[PDB]
Amino acid sequence: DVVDPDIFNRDPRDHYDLLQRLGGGTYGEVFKARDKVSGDLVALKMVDDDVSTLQKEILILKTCRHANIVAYHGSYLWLQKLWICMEFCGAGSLQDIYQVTGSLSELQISYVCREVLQGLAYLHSQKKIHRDIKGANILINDAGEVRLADFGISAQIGAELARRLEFIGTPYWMAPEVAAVALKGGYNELCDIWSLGITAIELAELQPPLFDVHPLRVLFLMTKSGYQPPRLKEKGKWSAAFHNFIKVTLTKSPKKRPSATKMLSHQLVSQPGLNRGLILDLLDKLKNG
Amino acid sequence: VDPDIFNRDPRDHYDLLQRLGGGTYGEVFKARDKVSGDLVALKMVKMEPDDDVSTLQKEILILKTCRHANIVAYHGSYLWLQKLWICMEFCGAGSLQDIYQVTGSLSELQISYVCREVLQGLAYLHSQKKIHRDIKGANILINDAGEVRLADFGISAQIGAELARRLEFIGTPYWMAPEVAAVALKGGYNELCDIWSLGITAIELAELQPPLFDVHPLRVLFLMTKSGYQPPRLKEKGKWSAAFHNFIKVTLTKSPKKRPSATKMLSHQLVSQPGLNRGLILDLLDKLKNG
Ligand SMILES: Nc1ncnc2c1ncn2[C@@H]1O[C@H](COP(=O)(O)OP(=O)(O)NP(=O)(O)O)[C@@H](O)[C@H]1O
Ligand SMILES: Nc1ncnc2c1ncn2[C@@H]1O[C@H](COP(=O)(O)OP(=O)(O)NP(=O)(O)O)[C@@H](O)[C@H]1O
Ligand SMILES: [Mg+2]
Ligand SMILES: [Mg+2]
Ligand SMILES: [Mg+2]
Repeated sequence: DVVDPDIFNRDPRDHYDLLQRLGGGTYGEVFKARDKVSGDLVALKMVDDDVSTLQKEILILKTCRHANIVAYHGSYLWLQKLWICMEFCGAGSLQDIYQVTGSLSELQISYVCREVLQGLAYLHSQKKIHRDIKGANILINDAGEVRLADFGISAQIGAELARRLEFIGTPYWMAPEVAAVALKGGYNELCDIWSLGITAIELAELQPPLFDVHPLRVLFLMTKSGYQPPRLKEKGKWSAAFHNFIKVTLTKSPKKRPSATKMLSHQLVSQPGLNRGLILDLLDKLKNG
Repeated sequence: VDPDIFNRDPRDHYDLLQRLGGGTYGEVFKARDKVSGDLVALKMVKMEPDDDVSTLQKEILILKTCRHANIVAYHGSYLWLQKLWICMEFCGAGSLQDIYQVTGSLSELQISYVCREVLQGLAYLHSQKKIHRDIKGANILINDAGEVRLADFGISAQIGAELARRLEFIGTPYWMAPEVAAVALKGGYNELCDIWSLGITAIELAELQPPLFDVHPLRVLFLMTKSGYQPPRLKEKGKWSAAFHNFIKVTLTKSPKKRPSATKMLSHQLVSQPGLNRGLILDLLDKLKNG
């Protein structure tokens, strides 16, 4: 693969002024930027590995045109950096937000869950897996819209699915669980359903479950026999519908965990009363009081 | 790779004799130590430039840090003209596959002794948090004394190198589904895959073929993944005791959740039998040189 034809071979700063760092992890920064001619605001993401495999994130975002997935504007290849130009979501991520406003209301969490689920149903119908669903990767814009973002790890999934079936060993002596991994990989899209369940707890309690425990310990625990799916800490603050939502999304067995589409029929996210005003309230609270 | 690898021609230390095998990516030679006269096996591996060396490091290192009788012994390594040479213990009878392709199917007692010795090797490995991942008759070597040695940690090395490499870049785990977490730590299975392969190997030793060997490989992969695939059984019910039938049944437990560990299997009736010794394989080797 060579760099996608639609990518711009120029310096993004020829088109945009950089105003502020919006964050980004250890390896790449996201900038609030402004179009030098239009005056329109965008977000520029500046994303060893491989150029042709790193750009998979661009392809994913570019081929997504759904109201619950962050909108793609364009991409640049300049010197030692790949840039993604996307819609600027003014309130940033849900994590950015709740770190200021505190825990979300149940109705607000319900609304986020519904919108994430719609994004996930879209993605999964295209045989895409997000693989990194969490507060920090769900963005809110000024119109109170909920947008999935950060398809870096998703790009690793998509890259494997475009390629043929390659093997390590011989099947006849393989254990059935070795066979499954070798064939289908160790997981599928239903892993996003679990992550959403954890995200809902995160929005409710400002931390994912077991956050204070060493990561490697958590990883070892999750792989033990008899791992207990997480629950909401305070049982009284939340409705039975919410407890049930958490319960089924956090179904241990991938074969019995409900799909995004099935989850969209769950009572918690089909509540009459779920509306964008819930998010506009959050944005007001973020703004002032 | 190894920090004690010899960057020199192995032929400075050994005279090469016969070819003993080799899949598609190299060869194995019987060799003689020019100083001591002792006989070894030299496994040669081709190092092509798009093959990241991390795999080959892992293999030697797995072999280097194993001290157990039922694991083929490691002596040293040579890097010469982009060829990796692994010097190891010479097992003059070759592999169980090499042997049964001449002698024919093994007796139940002979299979029991092999299983015990492998389970001793596997128990040790899993106590080193290592997985062979390639247990099969071609990878079980027999020396002239009738003793059993696990070998060929090539696949183990590959999977191992991949995992250590991916571990570094797997981020925070708190939002991961257990199945995602399982993949992160270890490719989505555990050491109990070795017990399954041994069970298959016992059937292979009994019938000269693994189950479904007449079925196309990709189809077998497919069929095994499908919910409702039923574990194999020995073809003939009457050639084998109930202890053997149960050994197969219990090692070939589909769920990696209820499949017995190595050490648990060592207490199984079939391998805890008195009368299990290298004499049983010496019998097989006798059969190999006459009738
Ligand atoms: N389009 C956007 N509009 C507004 N804020 C954004 C936008 N994209 C990202 N951000 C913010 O900047 C962060 C960038 O994270 P992300 O897009 O996941 O890139 P990343 O390199 O993968 N960082 P990481 O979270 O470590 O994976 C997000 O968590 C938000 O806080
Ligand atoms: N130490 C040894 N002593 C005697 N014969 C050996 C020894 N090591 C290997 N052999 C023989 O040579 C073969 C070498 O193959 P092996 O080392 O198992 O894997 P490989 O051929 O290098 N790759 P693969 O195709 O996956 O088996 C064995 O099956 C034996 O027949
Ligand atoms: Mg992120
Ligand atoms: Mg990311
Ligand atoms: Mg082999």
